[PDB]
Amino acid sequence: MDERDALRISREIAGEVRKAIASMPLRERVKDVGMGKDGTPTKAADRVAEDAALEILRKERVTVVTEESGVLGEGDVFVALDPLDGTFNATRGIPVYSVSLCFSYSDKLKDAFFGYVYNLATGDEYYADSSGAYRNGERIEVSDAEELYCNAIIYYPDRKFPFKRMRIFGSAATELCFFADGSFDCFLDIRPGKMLRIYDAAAGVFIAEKAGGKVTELDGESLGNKKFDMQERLNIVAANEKLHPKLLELIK
Amino acid sequence: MDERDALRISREIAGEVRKAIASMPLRERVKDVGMGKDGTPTKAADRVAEDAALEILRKERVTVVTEESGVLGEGDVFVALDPLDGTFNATRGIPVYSVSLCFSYSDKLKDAFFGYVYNLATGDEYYADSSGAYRNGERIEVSDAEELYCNAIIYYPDRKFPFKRMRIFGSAATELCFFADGSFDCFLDIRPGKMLRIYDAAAGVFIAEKAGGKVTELDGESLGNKKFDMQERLNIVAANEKLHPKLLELIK
Ligand SMILES: N[C@@H](CCC(=O)O)C(=O)O
Ligand SMILES: N[C@@H](CCC(=O)O)C(=O)O
Ligand SMILES: N[C@@H](CCC(=O)O)C(=O)O
Ligand SMILES: N[C@@H](CCC(=O)O)C(=O)O
Ligand SMILES: N[C@@H](CCC(=O)O)C(=O)O
Ligand SMILES: N[C@@H](CCC(=O)O)C(=O)O
Ligand SMILES: N[C@@H](CCC(=O)O)C(=O)O
Ligand SMILES: N[C@@H](CCC(=O)O)C(=O)O
Ligand SMILES: [Mg+2]
Ligand SMILES: [Mg+2]
Ligand SMILES: [Mg+2]
Ligand SMILES: [Mg+2]
Repeated sequence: MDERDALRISREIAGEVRKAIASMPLRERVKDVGMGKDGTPTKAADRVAEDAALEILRKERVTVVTEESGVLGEGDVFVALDPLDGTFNATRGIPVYSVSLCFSYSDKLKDAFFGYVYNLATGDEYYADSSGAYRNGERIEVSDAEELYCNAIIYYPDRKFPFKRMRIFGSAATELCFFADGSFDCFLDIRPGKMLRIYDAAAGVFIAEKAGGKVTELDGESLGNKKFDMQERLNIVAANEKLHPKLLELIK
Repeated sequence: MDERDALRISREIAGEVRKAIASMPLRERVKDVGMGKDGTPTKAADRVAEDAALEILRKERVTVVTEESGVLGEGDVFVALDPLDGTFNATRGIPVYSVSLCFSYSDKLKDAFFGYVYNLATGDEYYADSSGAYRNGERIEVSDAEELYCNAIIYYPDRKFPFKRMRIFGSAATELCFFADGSFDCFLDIRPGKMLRIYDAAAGVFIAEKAGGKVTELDGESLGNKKFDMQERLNIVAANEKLHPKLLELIK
């Protein structure tokens, strides 16, 4: 499988997940239907999105790591799949939720070759491959803001901060793309518990890096050894290379 | 003018503003075109939204208080208008931005008779009149959550808080409606500077109250005497009756 295959597969998944979610009324979406392998409830919306995505991925030689059903398959290409990132928004009809896919040539983030995030409510498509990062077919890149007085997505502000704006939209995959395309100057997830899972973050991280972003753990450490399994957890500090070290200093 | 008139006028305005914004590419939207009477830049998106709204409002016997052009007209019905609440989102193609209208029989919030917030990106329509609060023609009411461990919209978290989720979408008018319909359990704007202006908040406040919400200033004081002018500023604490006093204690 190469990056062109992955783009084709991701688009087919986006089309099916979008159709499955769009037809589901909110009351239906909101219902709990089971306990996910991640340890949080699976909503009906999560289940139909995942079934639609897995029906396509099952035909490929992959090992899938996905929120509700866990680790499936034995293939050599690993796929971190979030079939519905921003479930809370989706169940409320708040239009910021996405299907997220990151393809890697091993079970580690450093071997990623493709990242894809599709906003299921707006139809915005973000992806990245060896040729760069894209939003709806157009090349994107992170902003060049150098000052802490900037536009930040941050989980969570717990002290007085110097940002021009702080936002929290409820969908890390999409928000990492908001950072990738320069809509926001940085993305931080500095929650002490380390809450992000590999499938929440992997595609956005890859897309943001291809867009020129520096993206690391809390202390500036590489994300390369983050594993595609259910146990993996991440904090994230993401910004252009000039702003990034100022952020690291700020959160100390 | 009564609440039936206000609904008709608001829908006509929503239709025109929506069409004006939808046809405007993001690069165009993001351009500064002037200094607003509120003291912040008017974006091209703000100007076309306002021109479209004012063209309809000029035919009514109203005094309009609006962000970009300030106080206009001499009519006895006061209208707090935000042509485009969530301009930052609109210029980035983030689908949470609205036109907001609150009609009052005096220049004070306590005399409001109609509130209307229309999401310009999704077409969601919220309004409230003497018959209650509505989302897309269906009656709504605030949630019944009693615990601080709840889903909160908050400007801004600056300390450790006990919430289940914290969100900040960048559109107070819309977010107050997210609270009105029970999507979130509370809405707080506790920024020390007191940043909200009357046209940002008035419609969402009115809609949230008609939906059963208790909505007050920072110390529990009534919002009834808030003025429809450019100088007015607001902090907001909004929740159902049971949760509201716990929030007041929490932020002390
Ligand atoms: N296949 C998806 C999206 C693909 C694309 O963004 O071109 C759809 O038709 O909804
Ligand atoms: N995304 C919202 C509606 C907004 C839209 O699709 O334009 C929903 O949950 O359906
Ligand atoms: N805007 C998407 C559809 C999104 C949805 O229906 O939820 C498209 O072009 O197909
Ligand atoms: N003109 C706006 C843009 C906001 C921004 O890009 O941070 C301002 O700077 O207030
Ligand atoms: N605001 C009206 C119609 C406006 C429009 O369709 O653009 C409504 O939602 O019923
Ligand atoms: N809000 C995005 C698109 C979202 C949607 O179409 O639902 C925009 O400004 O155009
Ligand atoms: N979907 C909305 C339009 C949203 C937009 O044009 O931004 C409607 O019913 O007209
Ligand atoms: N089952 C979800 C629902 C979200 C909510 O109501 O806060 C949870 O408790 O996490
Ligand atoms: Mg789950
Ligand atoms: Mg998910
Ligand atoms: Mg302005
Ligand atoms: Mg405005």
